[PDB]
Amino acid sequence: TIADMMARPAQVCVERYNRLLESLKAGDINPNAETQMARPDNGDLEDEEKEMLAEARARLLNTQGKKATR
RNA sequence: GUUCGCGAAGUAACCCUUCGUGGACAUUUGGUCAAUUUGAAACAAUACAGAGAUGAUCAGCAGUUCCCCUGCAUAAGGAUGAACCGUUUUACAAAGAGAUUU
Ligand SMILES: [Mg+2]
Ligand SMILES: [Mg+2]
Repeated sequence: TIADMMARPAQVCVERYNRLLESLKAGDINPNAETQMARPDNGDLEDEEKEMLAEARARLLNTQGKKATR
């Protein structure tokens, strides 16, 4: 409700509230992973990520049906 | 062929026959169409695939069409019945700038 009143995402609101009132281990599941910052990648790529971008370009390419391709 | 006569001949006698002869009755069917190849139904078999919006598998309702089929149909089916998916240029003008000619 508060984040709706401020037109800001709620995770930003919670962390900034913690910063106002102030003045993770390994092997845990992070529930807040979608709201958190991304991880940039190692220089070459992983193999599964090469496969992912290949099939992603292949699925973003096609704009036809079965009848039209035939 | 029937019927009403009108004459001759046979027996006649008023009938019954052969024969000629005038009238009456009855009066135009059928084809749009000829009997095996050359004037027009079509499917089915061998071969290939194995159904639209899909990443995959499907329910469908429509629409437009000089395509229709099954159906008693103005119902409903036929893969949502199917074809639909391509090719794409001019009602062409205004202001400014740079070179050629007068
Ligand atoms: Mg249809
Ligand atoms: Mg139908």
